[PDB]
Amino acid sequence: QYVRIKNWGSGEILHDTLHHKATSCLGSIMNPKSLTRGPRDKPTPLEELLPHAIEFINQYYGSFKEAKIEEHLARLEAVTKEIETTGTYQLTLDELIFATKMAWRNAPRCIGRIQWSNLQVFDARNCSTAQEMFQHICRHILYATNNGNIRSAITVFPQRSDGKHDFRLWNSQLIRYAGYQMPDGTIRGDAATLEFTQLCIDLGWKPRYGRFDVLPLVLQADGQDPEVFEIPPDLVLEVTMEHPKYEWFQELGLKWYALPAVANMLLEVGGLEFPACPFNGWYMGTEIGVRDFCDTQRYNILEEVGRRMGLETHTLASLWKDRAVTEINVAVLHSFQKQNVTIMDHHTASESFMKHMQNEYRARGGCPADWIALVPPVSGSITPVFHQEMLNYVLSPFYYYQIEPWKTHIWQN
Amino acid sequence: QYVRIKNWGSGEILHDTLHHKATSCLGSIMNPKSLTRGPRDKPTPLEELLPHAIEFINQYYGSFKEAKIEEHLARLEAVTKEIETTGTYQLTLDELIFATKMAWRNAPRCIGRIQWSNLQVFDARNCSTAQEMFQHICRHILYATNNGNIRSAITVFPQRSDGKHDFRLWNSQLIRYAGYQMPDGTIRGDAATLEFTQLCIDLGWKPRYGRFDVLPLVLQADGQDPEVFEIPPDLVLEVTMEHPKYEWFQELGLKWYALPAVANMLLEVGGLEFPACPFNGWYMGTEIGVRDFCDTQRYNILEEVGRRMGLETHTLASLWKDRAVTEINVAVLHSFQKQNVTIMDHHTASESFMKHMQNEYRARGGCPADWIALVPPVSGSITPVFHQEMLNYVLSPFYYYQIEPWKTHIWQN
Ligand code: HEM
Ligand code: HEM
Ligand SMILES: CCCCCCCCO[C@@H]1O[C@H](CO)[C@@H](O)[C@H](O)[C@H]1O
Ligand SMILES: CCCCCCCCO[C@@H]1O[C@H](CO)[C@@H](O)[C@H](O)[C@H]1O
Ligand SMILES: C[C@H](O)[C@H](O)C1=Nc2c(nc(N)[nH]c2=O)NC1
Ligand SMILES: C[C@H](O)[C@H](O)C1=Nc2c(nc(N)[nH]c2=O)NC1
Repeated sequence: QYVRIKNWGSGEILHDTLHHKATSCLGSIMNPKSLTRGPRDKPTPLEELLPHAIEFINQYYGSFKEAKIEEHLARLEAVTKEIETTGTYQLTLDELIFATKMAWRNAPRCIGRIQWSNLQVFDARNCSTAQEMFQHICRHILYATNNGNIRSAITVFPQRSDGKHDFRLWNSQLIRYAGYQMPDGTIRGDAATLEFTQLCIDLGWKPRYGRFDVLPLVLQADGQDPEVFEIPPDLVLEVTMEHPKYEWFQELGLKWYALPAVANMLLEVGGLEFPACPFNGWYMGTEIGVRDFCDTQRYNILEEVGRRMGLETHTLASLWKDRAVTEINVAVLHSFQKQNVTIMDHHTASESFMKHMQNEYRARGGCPADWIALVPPVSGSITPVFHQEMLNYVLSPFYYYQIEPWKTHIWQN
Repeated sequence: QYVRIKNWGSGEILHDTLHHKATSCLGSIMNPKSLTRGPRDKPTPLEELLPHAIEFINQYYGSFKEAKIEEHLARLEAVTKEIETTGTYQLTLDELIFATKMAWRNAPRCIGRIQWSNLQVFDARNCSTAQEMFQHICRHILYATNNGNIRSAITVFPQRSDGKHDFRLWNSQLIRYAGYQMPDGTIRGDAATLEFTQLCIDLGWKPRYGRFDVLPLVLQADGQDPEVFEIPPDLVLEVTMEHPKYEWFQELGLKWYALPAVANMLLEVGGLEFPACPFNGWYMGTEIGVRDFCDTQRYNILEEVGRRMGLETHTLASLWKDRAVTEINVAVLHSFQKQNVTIMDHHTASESFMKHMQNEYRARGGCPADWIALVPPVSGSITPVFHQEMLNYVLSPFYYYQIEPWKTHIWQN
């Protein structure tokens, strides 16, 4: 019945039974179709909706310490009637709160899941215009940032009705820097955002040609054309990069935003789909220090830092790259701490996740996990997660990927 | 038809068609059953054998630049007759050589595959006793070691007949250190070899209770009980660990063997199975520096080195572990070079593999690859392999895992 997984570090064994509740190896693929919930042009067929809704209501009430069968039966009936008379249904605030946390709890690629129960939920299901979306997002950014003392939060916009009136954030993240192709051929800023930066420009946004220009929110409300909105600067908290030992580090003129917020995912719960539900947590050092600053396709500062440290940047076997990326990682952590901005190093995060995984098997017999995503981009086997065998599966509620909005959108004018 | 994979580093796209020729996500599991070819007590059914044999003969002749249809048809006929009259068949030396290289070429977890064509093949298919196995292995170790100038080689023992007369090396590797549970409760040597060390002791071997005691070869010939054989010390080349800057590093008294040799895998080719075919290449630095020296379940020297460097070994966020493992990696590389022993750092190995993958798609439309196994244990995203999307599939010829011999063996006395 159960699948056994071994922790080669501690030798411990765990029994997975949770995978039964799930829905060439292509595990290396970035955004596979199996994890992508696309568009629709017709309401969810009732045959599919009702069963999923019942399943979720049962899950909701089954999660209480003190069972409430009286209210449980009443809810099952009311949901049925609502679907019967309207073709869909509305979740209660508590059900939604429950759904967002469980969906987080069910995110296989998330290493910060020990925090699953601490989540502020902003109910924006009554939203209707792009301007209103913008206001909600600003309130979210402000709450979440909290002047460095980062707080996890999520904002839930209206659920998909027929698929023709979807609320969508065209941005990948709430805060992200622009990338510009310069006249001299060089790339300025975030090379990974070239295409999207151009889109913002095509829509009206004015390019400032800097290394760290915060991109605007491209908001789609009620299925209509996306509108551009500059994020008010006071809301964007940044951290200037300094090294605790190398004074020349600040001469690099690097910085990064403090708020990590996924803006384009879809929340599936009880047959319902929320195409717009931006959420955030706090940063894990290696995200900035390794991916943002060291990927060749991003800011690519590795060679510059190595040369500044006076390393043999011309001989790979010298391991100058290993020495460089570490000082950069140290810079990021040191900077976020000096400026009182929440952040967690990868070692502490890894240990934190192991503890979580342990709690999850103890509590529900499993923990969906994506090894490829969970193992940090540096010092892999130095972290306990590397030696932990994992099972990857899709539960419900769940946070799905969506097809790029500009690829399936039908323009008004 | 084809599957597309993206290299997020260079942006390059590749089309995989090779996967068509192959035979919850459990990709994180160490040794899955899908990659394990177990024991048998009866010959391979002819229905299965002939087709696999024909397929391989076609592959063999189809690999020549100058087609030789005259000899090809003759071989197809002869193999058929041999299976018809004997129940199995013998590969020609050239076919075996071809099979060992292709099987290597088909190893998804191997990062040194650009070297696939440089492989010495020792034909020991006429072997019959444990003593003879021992002699072949010694010759292999000696050839492969070549006083530091490591050469890749493989020794092919007799193929499985009915499964009752299998040739098997009970060892995981040809050269490996013993692990001892000491009287005071502490573990000496390689903690990962405790059980196997005890087995050698039970079979007659004398424990020397040192930190680096080379284990004996436990050889099983013609299906009979395994016999113990001490590896002649002159044949075991070792490297004393020194750091280019820290004089105190040699005070750690560390060392490692120079020869990485997998001893327990099974070679499948054209329906045939060779349960004993030890092979070797040369070491990749991180194997010793990171796994051997830094895994908690192995030599676990990380904290000692950190404290010697005067680091904040009591504060994870200081990233002392990242600084320590790097100096150890540097020590290993520096030591192997100073003592003129072949070795490759992980960065160079990664670039080497990317070039290989490129050559493989260009040549045959694919390259079976296991991301989890290919990405180095440190500085993951600093290497190009991390950003390469991969497809994992089983081709033929292939090197399979086998069930632990002590678990399925029937003792004589
Ligand atoms: C409290 C702090 C948190 C930390 C430190 C954390 C950290 C991370 C990291 C490092 C990743 C991988 C990012 C990447 O490389 O793509 C990730 C992914 C993810 N996290 Fe968390 N997380 C936290 C909170 C949250 C919250 C509040 C939610 C949702 C309510 C969440 C949902 C997810 C999801 C769905 C992914 C996958 C995103 C994708 O595949 O692109 N996380 N998180
Ligand atoms: C020329 C130098 C070579 C290098 C540097 C190299 C390196 C490696 C490394 C680092 C691994 C992973 C080891 C582990 O962590 O378990 C590996 C695995 C493997 N290599 Fe290579 N290799 C080389 C030659 C060979 C040769 C000559 C063969 C076979 C003829 C081969 C067959 C394999 C196989 C089958 C595996 C998988 C073993 C397992 O899953 O336990 N390699 N190699
Ligand atoms: C048509 C669908 C019928 C579903 C039957 C649901 C019966 C109620 O289900 C009950 O809910 C309680 C929570 O209050 C749980 O504690 C109980 O374990 C569970 O059996
Ligand atoms: C019963 C199985 C019949 C198999 C038919 C094999 C026909 C020969 O096969 C030929 O072998 C040549 C190599 O010499 C290749 O170059 C040719 O492309 C290939 O068609
Ligand atoms: C190709 C491969 O899927 C890609 O490089 C991966 N990206 C990521 C990863 N892990 C995380 N956390 N985030 C990533 O973006 N692992 C590897
Ligand atoms: C649990 C997980 O499968 C295990 O930690 C893995 N071991 C290894 C690995 N990769 C290599 N090359 N060798 C290993 O032993 N990746 C991860």
